[PDB]
Amino acid sequence: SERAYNFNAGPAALPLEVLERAQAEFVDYQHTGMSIMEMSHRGAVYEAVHNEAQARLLALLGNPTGYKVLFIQGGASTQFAMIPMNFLKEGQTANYVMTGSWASKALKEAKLIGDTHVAASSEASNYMTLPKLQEIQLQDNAAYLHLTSNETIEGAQFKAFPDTGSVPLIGDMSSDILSRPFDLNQFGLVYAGAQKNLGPSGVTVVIVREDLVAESPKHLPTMLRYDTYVKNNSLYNTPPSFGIYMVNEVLKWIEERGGLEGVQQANRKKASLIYDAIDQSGGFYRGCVDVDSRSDMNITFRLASEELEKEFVKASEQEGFVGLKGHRSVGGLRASIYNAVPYESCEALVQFMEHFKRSRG
Amino acid sequence: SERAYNFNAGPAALPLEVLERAQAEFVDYQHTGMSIMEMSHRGAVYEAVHNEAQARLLALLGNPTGYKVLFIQGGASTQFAMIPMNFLKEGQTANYVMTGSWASKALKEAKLIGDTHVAASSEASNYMTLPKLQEIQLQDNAAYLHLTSNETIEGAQFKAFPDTGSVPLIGDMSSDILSRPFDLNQFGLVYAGAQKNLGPSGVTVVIVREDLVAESPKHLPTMLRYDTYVKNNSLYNTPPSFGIYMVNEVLKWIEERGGLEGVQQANRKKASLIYDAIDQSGGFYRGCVDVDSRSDMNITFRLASEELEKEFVKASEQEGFVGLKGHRSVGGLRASIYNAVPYESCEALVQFMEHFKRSRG
Ligand SMILES: *Cc1c(COP(=O)(O)O)cnc(C)c1O
Ligand SMILES: *Cc1c(COP(=O)(O)O)cnc(C)c1O
Repeated sequence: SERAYNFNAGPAALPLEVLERAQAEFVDYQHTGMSIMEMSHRGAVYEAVHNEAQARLLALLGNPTGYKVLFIQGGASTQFAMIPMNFLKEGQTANYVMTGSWASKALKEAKLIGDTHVAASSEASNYMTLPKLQEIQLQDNAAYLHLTSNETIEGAQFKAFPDTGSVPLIGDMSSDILSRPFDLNQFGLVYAGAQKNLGPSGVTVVIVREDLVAESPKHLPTMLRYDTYVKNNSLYNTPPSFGIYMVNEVLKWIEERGGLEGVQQANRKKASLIYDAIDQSGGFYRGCVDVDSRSDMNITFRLASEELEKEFVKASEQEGFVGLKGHRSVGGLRASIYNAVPYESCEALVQFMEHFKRSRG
Repeated sequence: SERAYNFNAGPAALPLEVLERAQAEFVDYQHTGMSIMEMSHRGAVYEAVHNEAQARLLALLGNPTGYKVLFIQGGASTQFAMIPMNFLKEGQTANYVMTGSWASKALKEAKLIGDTHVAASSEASNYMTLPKLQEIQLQDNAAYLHLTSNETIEGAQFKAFPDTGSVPLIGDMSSDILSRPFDLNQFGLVYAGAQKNLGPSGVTVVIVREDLVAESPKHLPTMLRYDTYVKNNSLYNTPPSFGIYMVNEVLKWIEERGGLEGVQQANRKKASLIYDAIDQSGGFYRGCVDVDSRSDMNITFRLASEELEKEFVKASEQEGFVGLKGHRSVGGLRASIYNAVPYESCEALVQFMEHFKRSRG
């Protein structure tokens, strides 16, 4: 107890041990006589954690070469504008894969900057079925192909990504980054707000292939050019010091879990338990996406009626559950089971779901 | 001991009691079963601290009306571009008061957006003498007048601000905000990176007069429009949750210190002690600014030679002092004595300075 069953979608759950280690040295970090947040960002102590965070990330990815890890403020949302601002040139078109609410918000910002094109869309099936890699139509003058790896709101997640050739593949991985191993070489730029699966909100991780950002558009404000972060190791202005420190702590933890392949099989156990609960409910619980498009990060499901779903939420909160209330725009229920969400919280959810069913039947 | 004499210029010193209170509830906040950083930004618990922070700030300012407190990411640097992007229209000119390095960086971004004009400059005296309010020449087509209240690097600070009439006065208060009371009604927009005098880095506080940002330029990306923050209470996308929580803790503390008028007389004691040390040194220590332009936040001084200054830094570090190394571009030494820097750290600095002088004479 005193540790709620947290299924929040973002901000979300952080490992208990990383919170404790952070609490232990919160006031006095490594007997330096000060907190990590009272130290200069150009000092030897912070720069060490700053650079180690970047090194641990790539190592977890299998040590790809030719990529830079940048730490930028503004959330994944600011990246919605920064991406077309840096890569969308005149004569070209920003190609987007439409799979849900976040893909839709990414495209909206792009139009403010230049010409856009919908490469594939799953809107015809209400975003219940992800577009197949074959259905993705790329243009000859495409600046890049942007996709949302995991649709946090609708509960859909790509199992594989397409080969875009010379055209840079860009992916919003806010809700599933570092939850499963993938080939970074397929991407030109990968981004993620840290608050979903890496811990603290206030920092956005951007892994960019060096040759794409060597030279940024001169007309852009200094803070919106990628080369400002590259040439300055994300230290041009004061960085989100504490957040980066916490990101490094979560990375150490992922390694303790057996790296990406370890957290993957663990997250795969948590997901199959909850989906099993849904599939063996004889219709009481209904999945919001086609089985093949199912996400292991965000599980969306519904009940027979709107009132029944209202009863579910209330009952779950009275029993310690937090965040099951499905997103306003979609409705229903959503169990967000990121890396740090324990298998026990899922076990508890499956029992609650079984009891609730029987008390309503 | 185990608490170094921290004179860092930013990130900087935070009150020991605020660090301890924050450490106490770091893992379990108010017996909710989770940390403040694992909770939803739309939930009742975070929204309460989020809004209370805004209420405490205005209250400390004497409760001015018609102003909104916004929490934006990107640091004071992003505001360098966001300001002309939102207020510099065609036909108008962005007027700047040039007083040092930060005023100079603010102006540089502005030119990328539109027409600019130097309203007054202290460059002729090497930024040692602030321009007098009378010397400030405003244009008829001025969009606003921007000034840097405290020049963190050179050590100059305005004692009073000008009456700009219909023209909005905008001020960068990163290094002196909430260190002394002022009439907010004189300004249209005031901004400050929090890491200098309000605590944690990762959040920028913007206090804007409501009538100036009711409607932002439609062409701008969503995250760079002020009305996105106003209409959404800075909750359009995930905010710097933990940082805002820490900002609220520092505000409670400032109140315990007797509000703005209390921290002012305290900061005034710390400054006169150090300046006294400089003025009664018979030339060994030399102030970098004219007495009337002296800052109570950042004290810049020099020694007879470059080698002597190198010896000062080394000796001070071996004795527990952090951050006295003057900024690279200016050289010399800088004692940053923000709100949270104890009178004792200043007492210790004055003794060190006296001993060092005698060991070199
Ligand atoms: C959380 C999320 C975002 C928005 O992140 P913010 O930091 O709130 O801007 C964007 N895209 C996806 C896929 C997300 O999950
Ligand atoms: C610290 C400071 C800045 C820059 O703040 P960042 O958060 O590093 O962008 C700008 N102006 C002044 C006056 C400052 O003191």
